[PDB]
Amino acid sequence: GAPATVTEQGEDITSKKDRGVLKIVKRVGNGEETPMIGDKVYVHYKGKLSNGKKFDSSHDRNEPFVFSLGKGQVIKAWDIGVATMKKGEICHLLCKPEYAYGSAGSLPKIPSNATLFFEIELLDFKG
Repeated sequence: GAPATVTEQGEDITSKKDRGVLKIVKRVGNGEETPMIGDKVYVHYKGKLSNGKKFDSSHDRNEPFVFSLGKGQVIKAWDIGVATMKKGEICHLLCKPEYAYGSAGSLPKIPSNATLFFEIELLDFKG
């Protein structure tokens, strides 16, 4: 499935090159610009545990997820991953626990030491 395909074929976009955040571009975005640190970014996402269990989607309530890029308002994997995206891009990200919810997890949805999969669409970004 999607998660396994990222495991086998995803690009390692961590600076440490520890396979903590693995990426596949699924739809190419617009031009060359990526968001700046501090930008307001608007995304749609579909989130699963690595075993395929859906835990959330912004589409269920048609409500884009909004955050300030690089501010730690989201899991490290999103600060890293979304910074690499162009407007209109869809990617798949696979996120080791060290770049997500670590040993604590986020119960009830996210167990301790969970690797998470996301399909993310970068809808827009603003200053």
